[PDB]
Amino acid sequence: GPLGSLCGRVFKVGEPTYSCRDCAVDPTCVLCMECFLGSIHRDHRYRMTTSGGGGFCDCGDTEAWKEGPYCQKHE
Ligand SMILES: [Zn+2]
Ligand SMILES: [Zn+2]
Ligand SMILES: [Zn+2]
Repeated sequence: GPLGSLCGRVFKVGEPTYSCRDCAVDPTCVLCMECFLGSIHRDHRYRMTTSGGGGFCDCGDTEAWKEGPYCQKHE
């Protein structure tokens, strides 16, 4: 997987991405669905944006999230 990423996911065409409006630096900070659903951000105000192809999951990037950087799979 991409060097420097804990999750490793690169988004498929049509695959949902999740940015937490309450915690993300900006809308480019995203989680894949499995990371999002196992994260504290599932209860926050969020944005589901479908990837057009490409981009990558930011799970475990402690600079991307004001709180809750690791989902349960990546704890
Ligand atoms: Zn992920
Ligand atoms: Zn994760
Ligand atoms: Zn959040």
